[PDB]
Amino acid sequence: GAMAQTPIDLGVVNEDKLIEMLVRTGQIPADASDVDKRIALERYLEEKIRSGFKGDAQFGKKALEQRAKILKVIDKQKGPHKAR
Repeated sequence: GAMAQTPIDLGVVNEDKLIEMLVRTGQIPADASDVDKRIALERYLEEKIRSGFKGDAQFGKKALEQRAKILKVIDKQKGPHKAR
């Protein structure tokens, strides 16, 4: 009854299996050493507060750090309405 599951260790032990699961879920890039592991670990446990854990992290170095805004083409058109 355990084919393929998320590592449910619930604590410190989970850090081993997190080497796969974090990167797998897209939480942290494939280029992630134990230097980078902290970023995804702190984030992981804290975001789990929405499902039942706690926070106390409030840190996760900007991995994506991408742009987010659209302009110029923000406008409506005016085609037909009523001929006859």
